[PDB]
Amino acid sequence: MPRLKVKLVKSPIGYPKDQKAALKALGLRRLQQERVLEDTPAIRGNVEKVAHLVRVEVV
RNA sequence: UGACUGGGGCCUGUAGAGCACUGAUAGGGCUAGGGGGCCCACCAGCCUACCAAACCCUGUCAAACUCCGAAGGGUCCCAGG
Repeated sequence: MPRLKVKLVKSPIGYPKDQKAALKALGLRRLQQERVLEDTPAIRGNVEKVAHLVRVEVV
């Protein structure tokens, strides 16, 4: 799977519980933090959900 | 095993729409009664740009109407986590 690279770039302060929890699923705690993740449809499913807080690249 | 997410299988009567049921409805057709002119009381008879059921056509309304009906949500299984 051509790996996904994600960066948290907006504060989740003010968004719903579940959205903050998807970030948690991903392992994104801090702002500007980047994580490299395999491209399974469950990984994608969550990143879909927090699309508006994250920029996404391919590796 | 968690929150959250992917793939499946059930359950549901809202948004929206509709008039088959319950009721409401504007106009026209068709047509019981009743009013009233022609008229005879021996009771019949003909007409009326009157009020008007039931029924049909056109046009619509409804938390306590529904022939119909999403997005979603609920739950169970397999996974990621």
